[PDB]
Amino acid sequence: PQITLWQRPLVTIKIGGQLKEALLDTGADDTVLEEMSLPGRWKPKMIGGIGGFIKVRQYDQILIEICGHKAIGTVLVGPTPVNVIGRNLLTQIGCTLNF
Amino acid sequence: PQITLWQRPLVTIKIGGQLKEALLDTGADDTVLEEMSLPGRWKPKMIGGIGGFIKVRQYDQILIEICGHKAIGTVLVGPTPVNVIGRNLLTQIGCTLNF
Ligand SMILES: NCCOC(=O)Cc1cccc2ccccc12
Ligand SMILES: NCCOC(=O)Cc1cccc2ccccc12
Ligand SMILES: NCCOC(=O)Cc1cccc2ccccc12
Ligand SMILES: NCCOC(=O)Cc1cccc2ccccc12
Repeated sequence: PQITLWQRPLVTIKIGGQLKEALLDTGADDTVLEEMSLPGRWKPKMIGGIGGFIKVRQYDQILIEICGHKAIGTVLVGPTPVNVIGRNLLTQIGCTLNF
Repeated sequence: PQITLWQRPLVTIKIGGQLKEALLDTGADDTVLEEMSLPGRWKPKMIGGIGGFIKVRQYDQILIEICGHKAIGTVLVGPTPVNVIGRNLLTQIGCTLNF
């Protein structure tokens, strides 16, 4: 797709057998989502840094589907106030900024 | 240009007769930059909301040049820890997300 930015670029994502909504956020390095169960061995990760950090669970090699494009990569899971698709998974689906 | 997202999409911007570096941040609604002098009548604006707010000066109809594309729009100026080009000015230069 080609997505304009008049409004927030919210998309529905397929992940862990469930549907969530997430923001395509080029300003985010990583992908962070609300609590859910995913497969694999996870380890804690401290994220943020500007004003403090929050702890999330890092799950690697997770499969996601965005707008019907599949990708594999790291998903951070925990109390995020905002579900974001970050650059790590944007690259995987071949998403670029164009003007 | 077409910008991939392996790395942070930092660009040099021309604004207020000066050069700054800013991040193209589709996750940001507004454009927020470090202290500088701009023309016009400004009014204070509280931004953020998640954990608190910071106060910035809102300058409207400011001219900016990004990667050699010019645009006019609102620039928020103040103590931001991160210079970001938000969706308000991304739309102006015709920037889209593509995959
Ligand atoms: N556009 C990059 C900034 O966008 C984010 O950083 C998303 C996000 C991810 C994890 C925690 C957060 C907490 C507060 C506010 C945004 C947060
Ligand atoms: N007064 C505490 C507010 O401080 C924070 O909220 C830090 C923080 C922690 C995790 C993720 C973030 C994302 C964006 C911006 C700040 C973030
Ligand atoms: N990707 C959207 C989240 O990106 C931002 O929100 C940029 C930004 C703008 C103003 C103040 C901030 C304070 C802390 C952390 C990021 C901030
Ligand atoms: N403990 C205070 C940390 O709380 C904040 O830092 C709130 C805040 C204010 C302005 C801009 C933001 C942008 C992203 C994330 C939080 C932001």
